Amino acid sequence: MNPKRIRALKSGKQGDGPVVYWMSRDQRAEDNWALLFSRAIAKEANVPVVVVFCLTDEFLEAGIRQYEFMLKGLQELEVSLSRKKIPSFFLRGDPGEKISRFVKDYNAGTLVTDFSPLRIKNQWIEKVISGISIPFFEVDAHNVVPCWEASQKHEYAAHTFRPKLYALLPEFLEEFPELEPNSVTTLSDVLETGVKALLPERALLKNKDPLFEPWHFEPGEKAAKKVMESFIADRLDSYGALRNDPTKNMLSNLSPYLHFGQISSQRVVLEVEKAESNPGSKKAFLDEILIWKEISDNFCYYNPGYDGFESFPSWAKESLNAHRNDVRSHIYTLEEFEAGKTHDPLWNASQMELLSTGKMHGYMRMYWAKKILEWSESPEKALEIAICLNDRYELDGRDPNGYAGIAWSIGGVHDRAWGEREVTGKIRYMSYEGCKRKFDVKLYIEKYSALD
DNA sequence: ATCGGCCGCGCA
DNA sequence: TTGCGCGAAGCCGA
Ligand SMILES: Cc1cc2c(cc1C)N(C[C@H](O)[C@H](O)[C@H](O)COP(=O)(O)OP(=O)(O)OC[C@H]1O[C@@H](n3cnc4c(N)ncnc43)[C@H](O)[C@@H]1O)c1[nH]c(=O)[nH]c(=O)c1N2
Repeated sequence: MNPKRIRALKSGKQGDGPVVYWMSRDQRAEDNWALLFSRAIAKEANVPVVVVFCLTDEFLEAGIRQYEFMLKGLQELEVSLSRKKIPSFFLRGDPGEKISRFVKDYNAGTLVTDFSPLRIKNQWIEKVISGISIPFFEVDAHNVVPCWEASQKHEYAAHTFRPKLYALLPEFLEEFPELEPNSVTTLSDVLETGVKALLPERALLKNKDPLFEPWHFEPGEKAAKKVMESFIADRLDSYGALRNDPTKNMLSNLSPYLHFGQISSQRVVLEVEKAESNPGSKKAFLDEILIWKEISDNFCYYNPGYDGFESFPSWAKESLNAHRNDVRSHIYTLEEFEAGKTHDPLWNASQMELLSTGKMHGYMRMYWAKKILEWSESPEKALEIAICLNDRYELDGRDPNGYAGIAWSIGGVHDRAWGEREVTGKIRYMSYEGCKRKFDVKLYIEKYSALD
């Protein structure tokens, strides 16, 4: 392995027990530097390796959609892990408390976890550390270049980062060694329970039939690769030319998978790098899964207040501040955005996409978020509403990409200043009639007339 | 260090 | 739609 992928959280004396992978971000058996390094740590100690996963009360914040998607992936995983002689454990409760006392009851010798920049994982690590005595290691198994090596600071923009990332690629774009099995050694309750809790929340139509359409993305690792293979076969060729067209389905659709870690962007890059297509579409594509995915981890990592206004740049703040007192053309409540009840049938279209399919088109996520700012009573409330709805309804929600992209949208983060307007100040602008020139908006709107 | 280099709209 | 030069605007980094 490349040792720069490991960062020791806590130094201690190794016990003669198992090596415990605390799986959290990367829910896949294959192409997992964290599970691979736990195996290795467990090989040269003549100890087994085990995976432990903590199911927290964070599901009641979102929807059945994300909760099945994650719990069906887990159920596949369990078989995969088990076929490698790796037992996998499922703790119901609070990582800080639960993993600690688990490390206790099993006499773990070493503790490993994947990397994730979201505030709450630092809280749980920091509590975990304060209650164990064995080494605690962290591995970046989500980014091609570990987040702390691509950049030490907050990168102001894509092209300040892009050079630093691309110097390090020859060294970190490597092949994955295969998970060598162990030599020595209840999820269906958890599903049916958690579903009965979420059920009063489900998004129904005027009739009981649920809004959510689950047949657009199957969960799991096996699914995730048939999406990557199909992309490379079918859509990668035209990606750079038709990605901004919400009517052609040319996106890679891999983002529900990556969020849950059911597939490795490192594998995707390896596979794309070796595919033969339009160079500009590889170039377009690598830049999203390479520069924009990982600058998003950098954003949350180096700015703990990423889900708030303060993390904007001083020009964006100063600008939005001066237009706090402007007269909003319209003002809608959260409930009114949430139900696609604005004057903008194109905007209600996109929210209709988000509502029923669980994934809004990459281009329309920009428009949808800017109009939220334009038609709310304050930037803070606009952030508050874009965050809530992105996370409540998007299958890829609750993700660094999420905050890094609402922050681009509402706040200039990783962007520049444009001509000054009412309400929006100097934040980039998007218009109905700018979409008219780029794609058949009449056709998007027709797709989604599920407003009942 | 000094300066290039990151949507909307007219027009053909 | 389909591409281009132009516009408004701030700041990094070489
Ligand atoms: C308002 C708003 C809200 C969100 C987001 C953007 C905006 C403007 N994003 C980011 C982006 O819009 C999203 O990754 C794509 O819609 C994912 O669809 P595909 O995987 O099909 O992208 P596509 O195949 O075109 O891109 C490939 C990959 O590049 C990365 N990427 C693309 N666009 C990016 C962006 N703008 N920022 C960061 N990484 C990017 C992702 O890893 C994506 O899987 C996001 N993404 C996400 O997964 N979860 C979320 O909750 C949000 N939230």
